[PDB]
Formats: sequence, C-alpha cells, structure tokens
Amino acid sequence: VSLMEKLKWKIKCIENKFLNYRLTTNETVVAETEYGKVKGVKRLTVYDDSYYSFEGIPYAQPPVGELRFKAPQRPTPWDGVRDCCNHKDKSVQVDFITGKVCGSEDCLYLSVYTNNLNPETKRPVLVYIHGGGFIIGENHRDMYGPDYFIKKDVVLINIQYRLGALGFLSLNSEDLNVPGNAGLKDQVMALRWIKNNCANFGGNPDNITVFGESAGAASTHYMMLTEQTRGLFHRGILMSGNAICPWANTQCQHRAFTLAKLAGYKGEDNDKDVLEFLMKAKPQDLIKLEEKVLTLEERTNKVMFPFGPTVEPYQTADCVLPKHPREMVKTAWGNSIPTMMGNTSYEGLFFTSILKQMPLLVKELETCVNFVPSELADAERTAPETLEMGAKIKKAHVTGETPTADNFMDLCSHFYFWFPMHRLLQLRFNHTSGTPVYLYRFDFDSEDLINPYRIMRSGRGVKGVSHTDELTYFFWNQLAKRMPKESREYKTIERMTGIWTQFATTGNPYSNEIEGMENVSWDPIEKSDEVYKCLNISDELKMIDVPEMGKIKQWESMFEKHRDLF
Repeated sequence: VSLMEKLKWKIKCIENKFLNYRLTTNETVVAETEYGKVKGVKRLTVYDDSYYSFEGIPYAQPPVGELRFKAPQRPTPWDGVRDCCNHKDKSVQVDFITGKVCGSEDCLYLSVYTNNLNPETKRPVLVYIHGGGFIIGENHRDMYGPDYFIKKDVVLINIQYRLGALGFLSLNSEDLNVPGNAGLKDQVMALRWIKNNCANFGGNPDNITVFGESAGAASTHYMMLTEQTRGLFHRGILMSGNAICPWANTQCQHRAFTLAKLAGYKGEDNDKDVLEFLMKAKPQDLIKLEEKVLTLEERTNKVMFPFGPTVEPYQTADCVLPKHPREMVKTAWGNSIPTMMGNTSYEGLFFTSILKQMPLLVKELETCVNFVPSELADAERTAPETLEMGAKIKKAHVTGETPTADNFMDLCSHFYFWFPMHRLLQLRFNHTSGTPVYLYRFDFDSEDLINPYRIMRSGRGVKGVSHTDELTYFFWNQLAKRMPKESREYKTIERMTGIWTQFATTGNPYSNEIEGMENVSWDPIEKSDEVYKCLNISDELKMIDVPEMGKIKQWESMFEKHRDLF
C-alpha cells in the first residue's frame, strides 16, 4: 500500500483516537458475567445517539506459551470488577496499510453494545464475526463501530478469534494435539459465552443471530454446520460467503514444515520437531512469513491462503470440522434455522488491485483451466476434460475475442462467491426440515461514504459495488462521517440495519416499517425453483430474478458427467 495512504491512515488513526476520547462519557456501569463483574462505559455517536460499551471481555484463556496452536480453554474468573472501558489488541496479523506486523497473541476477547442496559423486554442478540480471509481483521471500533446498529433496540456483539498460522496450524500426528481449526474453536467458545451471558446485558438468550462477511460468512456457516454449537443460536446471515467456497478450507498439514523452514528451522520433517520449533518462534516472525508459504503450484491452482479451516486429521474433545464441509451440510443442525444469504452486484471488482500487479492473470481466461473447480481439474490442468470444463467457464465470461480485466473480475465473482452459494443451496435442499432461506443482492453504489477495505482493493474512484462495499452501511469506521439524514447513503444505513434487525427478531426480513419496502414481496427460495429470486438493494428495493443465474447454470454444467461431486 502506498506511502500516501500510509501517512493518510496515520492521521485518521490519530483523529479516531481524539474523536474516541471525545465521544467517551463518565457514565461507567457494571454488569454480571458468569466469570465475574465487568465495567463498561457509555459512548456517543456522530448522530447524537449513545450506547453502553463493554470491550475486552475475555471469553477464553490467553492462548500463549503452551496453549499456542491449541484449542482454547475457559478463562480464569476473578473477584472484583474487571475494567472493560478499553479495547484489547487484535490477533497477530499483517497490517494491510503499512505491511508491518501488529497485534498480539492475547487476542481472545469480545465486545458488547446496547442503547439500554435495562430494557423492559429481552432484546434480539446479534453476533458479528469479522472477515479477513482468516488472516486479518479485528473487533476494534475504528473498523466495526456499533453506531448504526444501536439506533435499533438490539444487543450487538463483535468477537475476535485467532488468525493465520496461530489460528489454523494443523499437524497429522495425533500425539501433539494440534488437529487444526483453533481459530474456529475460539468462535465456538465465544458463542457459548454469549449464550450464557447475554441476558445480563438485556439480551434474549433464546433469540440470537450470528452473521459475518467473507471469511466471517464462512465462519458463521461453520458455526451452523458443527455439532459443537447445536442450538446455540437461532438465525444466520451469510454475507458474501460460506464454507464450501474454494477459499474457505484447505488441507495445510504439510505446510507447517514449510513455515518452520522459512523461519529458520533446522532438522527433519516430522511433526514433533516441527511443532517444537514453531512453539518457541516469535509470533510476529511466523505471521510475516505466511505470505511465502504457498508454492507456485498452489497459487496456480487458486489456493488463496496457506493456513485456514481444515478437515481435522483425528477427532478430539473440541473437534469442529471432522469431515469436508460438503459432507457436514448433510446433517448440519443449522440447516433448520432461518437463514439469509447474499452477495454484492460486482463481487470480483475487489481484485482490481491484484490485476494491477499481475496483468498476466488476465491471460488465464484464454482457456480458463485454472478456474475449474479443483476437485474436477487435473494436477497440471492439461487433460482434455479440463480444457473442456475451462471452455464452459470461458463461454460464461469472455465477451470478446480476447479476455479483459472486466471478464476476469466477473469470473471471480462466480468462482469465489456465486457458484459456491448455488452449490450450497442445492445441497442444503436435499437435507433440510424446510426452514426458509432468503436471498438479497447488494447493489447500492456510493463513493460519498467508504470503508478501509477500499484502500486495500485500490477501489478509490472505481464504479461498481465490490466485495465489502456493504460493510460501510452496517458499521461506523474511522473513514466515516455524519451523513445528512435525507441522503441516499443515510437511507441505506437505515434500510440495511432495519432488515438485519427485523430478520434477527423474527426470522423474516420483510418489514413495511422499512422505507422502500412497501411493494416488496420477499419470498424464500424453494427446492423447486429453477430461478432464484432476491431482494435487490439499490436506490430502490426491488424483488428480481438473480441476474447471475445463467452464468451459475453454466458453471453447474461442468458437473454434467460428475453429478456426485456437485
């Protein structure tokens, strides 16, 4: 990221800190938790609303020393009052703005927010799991400010979880107790905490909604798939992602050795000796080198991250993913709760930045063999069958004689997002009680209000609604400003938070008290639907057939001769 966005962000970081001190009040309050008392503080928003803020609540033991790479354990309770008027640090990670490593291993906390600690009725609880490809992200309010949501009468909770190799290291040997998915196990334990403690903050423990975007959507989906969380919550929202996305799981059992070797390890490839080295390495050395772990073959086969959620090699006490996600959908308790899913109108637009550095990537669309689902494609991507599948993909997105950057970004939309959603809906249909799933499409474009992901994707002055463009209308961030209440952006905040809270409350997203929704008939998707219908969200709200549907069926026809793998 540029020297200009570095000094620019540095200034906004200094501004957000002064604004945060300014928007703080003297009204501290104390709440009960099952681990002891916590002290929160009341804060202000730029729209002159206020909320109670409990930050840095530990939901697990700090996963340092001998707990590194290990499943999390419950934290130690305290007497007295724990100070929660400040944020703790984020997980160790590479800062996308600077490129420096930041964060700390002591990262397992959650934050709780609400406009009223003593509501006269129990409120719907909303749990946000942040995205960031399982390698970046945080629950700090400079990125995920509760300001928009606390205009509503909900309890909003933002969690953190271990990222990167520290969150997702996986070793085959059953004796060392590092099956993988530690970061997901973090999320489970936070869900358990939220279930037993939200009532102390005015939350209804029988009405909990979990949601997230990108990796957060995949996380949300995993929390719906695993037996570990059965009955913990009651609604789910998958925003631009789920667990059968190609980027949302990887078999990384061999990559530990590689990481150890990048970090200066001397010796052989057995897990024990590898683990011993990694266990004493500086956290920020491991994270800084994760970028270098993937082979050129792996990057070629579109493996996006070295460490991430994985099928665990053996089962233990806190096992989360004992089988491939497609298999888990077949018994998943979460299939039987109300679900909403969606995508933006131009997801792949996110990859503008990557294309700018590698224009050679556009030539991949000459045969498109690299984008054929990996379970179908051959190693070298040279078999005639693979060239055949690649051709069907090519027909879907190459509009001219030569592929363009726009063709490319349009393909990514489907490869990374629309096609996986399709596969999930059809799999779920064969294995469900018949609880509704609702679809939306986020199509509202604006440059007048943005979020920090736009700095990373180099989305400055770029038309179209990219992946993460919607976050701006759910959460306050240090690049936000107060918007006139009649502006299109303000109306979209209102609509977006209105629908999400309406869904959270009732398991049904429709409300006539939401402006623009008076002609809306939002029906869920049925197994017998050849065509998906979705609430299209732009300047107006309108029910439509998903525009991406023809290209989706094109991708599905790759599985004409392998219908078992669909």
